[PDB]
Amino acid sequence: TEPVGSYARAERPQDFEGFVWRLDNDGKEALPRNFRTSADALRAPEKKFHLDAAYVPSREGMDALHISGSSAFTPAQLKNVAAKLREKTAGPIYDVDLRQESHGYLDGIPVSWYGERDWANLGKSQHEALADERHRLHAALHKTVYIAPLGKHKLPEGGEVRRVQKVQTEQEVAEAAGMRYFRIAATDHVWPTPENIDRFLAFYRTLPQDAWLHFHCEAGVGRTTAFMVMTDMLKNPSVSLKDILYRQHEIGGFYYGEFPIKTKDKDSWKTKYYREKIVMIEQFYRYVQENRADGYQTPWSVWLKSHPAKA
Repeated sequence: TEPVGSYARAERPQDFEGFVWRLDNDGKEALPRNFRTSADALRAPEKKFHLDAAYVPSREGMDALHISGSSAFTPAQLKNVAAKLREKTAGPIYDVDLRQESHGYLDGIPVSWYGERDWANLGKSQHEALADERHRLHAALHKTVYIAPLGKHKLPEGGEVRRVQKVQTEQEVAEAAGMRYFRIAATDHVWPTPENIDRFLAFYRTLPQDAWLHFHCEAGVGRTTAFMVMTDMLKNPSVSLKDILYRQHEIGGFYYGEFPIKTKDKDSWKTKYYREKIVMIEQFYRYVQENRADGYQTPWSVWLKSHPAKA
């Protein structure tokens, strides 16, 4: 049995092998889905979270946060994102890729290698995960591929088949958009790992004071809000858990505080990861508070080890 913060280690990777090239985006809209900025207005909280619609959260720090989120995108969409952001900042803009799934671009069509629940790379090390990705992205060249969108049973639905003539890496699409690139291989519906967060902490500490971080995952909800929240915590350790949590939800992200977890029969397996996320995000706030003074010297992983959370 796993200790809270590590429930995912109990799953069997061999049971979620990639099987299809998922279409990550149709490139129909000029912008990717769920695009938002810390420079945006708060909106009423969504019902599903049962929050207090009359509580006005604090904005201390938001203006200097220089953070944003979004779903996967097409090469064109990335340029439109980079253009909206160049209107709000002048510093270096970072495309912060949070996907452990192997994704890239086939003929410019953004795709990811999809296994049930999106765990085709479950258990792999970041190095391994990126090794799988270079490899099958190269193997797609000059070959016939079936790429498609998932309907709802999360199984393919239409799509198209073509012979691949161009193959690209997310990093290369970013460099074409004028953005810098940084990858943190995080598994899809779970609390990021100690490895993931240690890696984000080290990169965060070397950032130019004026860097702008653009986070994105597959749909741009869970993993991206998780990192947007830790960057909020990390950079405004002064403001309360409540405000940060209400804050990141009211500009279009997920609510990471406790709420009543409701799932479809198909998704019952998600419940524990929703509860585990609630516990770890408060433990991370606790870590921000107890090392903020110190030199965030001690990495999250060494601290987590001697300050375990409880379920």
